[PDB]
Amino acid sequence: GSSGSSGQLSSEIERLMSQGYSYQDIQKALVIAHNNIEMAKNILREFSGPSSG
Amino acid sequence: GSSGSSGQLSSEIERLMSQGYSYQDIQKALVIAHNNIEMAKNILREFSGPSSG
Repeated sequence: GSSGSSGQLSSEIERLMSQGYSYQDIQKALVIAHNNIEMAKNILREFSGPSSG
Repeated sequence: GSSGSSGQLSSEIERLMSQGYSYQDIQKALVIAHNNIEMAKNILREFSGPSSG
């Protein structure tokens, strides 16, 4: 969903820490997503997120 | 490491079950990896695998 401004991804890594994901895992997700933050966020949200409830 | 042949992907879902990844985990990774089995295998290998050890 349209972030609006763009230029860096550093700001989104911080938003992910707020969710509870650790910096190591956030980077590993980005790595495996070929730097794609949108894609990497989906990974974290499905695996590192509550896969129940 | 190139597989050799192509025609199915289920052939790899079956191998991931052996590693201990659940049927759901395998699918969730494929969905987010845009059906890329290699990329999906990497997700499992850095998140569903031993983070430390």
